[PDB]
Amino acid sequence: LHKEPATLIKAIDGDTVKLMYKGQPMTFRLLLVDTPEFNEKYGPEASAFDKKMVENAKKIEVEFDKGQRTDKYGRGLAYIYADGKMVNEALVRQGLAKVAYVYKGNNTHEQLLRKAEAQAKKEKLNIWS
Ligand SMILES: Cc1cn([C@H]2C[C@H](OP(=O)(O)O)[C@@H](COP(=O)(O)O)O2)c(=O)[nH]c1=O
Ligand SMILES: [Ca+2]
Repeated sequence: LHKEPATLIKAIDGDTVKLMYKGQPMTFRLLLVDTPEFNEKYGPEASAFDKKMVENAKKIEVEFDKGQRTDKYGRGLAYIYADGKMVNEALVRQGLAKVAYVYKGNNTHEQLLRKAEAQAKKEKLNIWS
């Protein structure tokens, strides 16, 4: 899999972000994770955490998996990196997201993320507290 450029347009919530990709605005939904909706517990913390990480980043990159690149809502599905660091991973590592929505064909970083959830759970962080 390959990292590709993108630039931030707007942080939306814990697991969606508006990016410019190939010069077009699109909403991205983070692969393999589920954050709490803003209305729910840790939702604002998730949103704040995604927001901070993407807005502070000099460099954003989009990494598509091997499967579907767009969902049924027209959202791009990807791994999103902020200065070389995966946002999908960081959210899980901090207990702000669960590993989730694991579909066959779009699951390359499954085990990497499941290692991060185990650590966050060990540590009883946020959702796991
Ligand atoms: C992460 C991801 C979500 N989805 C869809 C399934 C869910 O459908 P439903 O809307 O019918 O529940 C929805 C969950 O995303 P959200 O957590 O943003 O709502 O997005 C995919 O289709 N593929 C994916 O890889
Ligand atoms: Ca969600």
